[PDB]
Amino acid sequence: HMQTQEIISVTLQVLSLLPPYRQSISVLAGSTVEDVLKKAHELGGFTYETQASLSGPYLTSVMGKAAGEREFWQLLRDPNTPLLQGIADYRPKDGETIELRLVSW
Repeated sequence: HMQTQEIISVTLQVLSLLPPYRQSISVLAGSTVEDVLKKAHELGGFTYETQASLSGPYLTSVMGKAAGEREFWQLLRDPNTPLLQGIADYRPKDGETIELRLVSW
């Protein structure tokens, strides 16, 4: 009995930093954003940190830049669409661009 999975490509981008980060990342369909970040780190040149919360992990640092007071790393889908899901819940689609943006409130 055969079994199959699709390999998709997700573009990960961070424009809140100089220099900006932008890379195409290959993962299996069904991977979460957190799986994309893990693969980006394995490829080299991407780092991040997460912390636990009652609703799952969330980003506290991206490419060495920690969110400060009244700031957080926001997850968006290109062009400018906030995703109201955590990194461990959102499952990107083939060809999607995922952006991490440091925002203050």
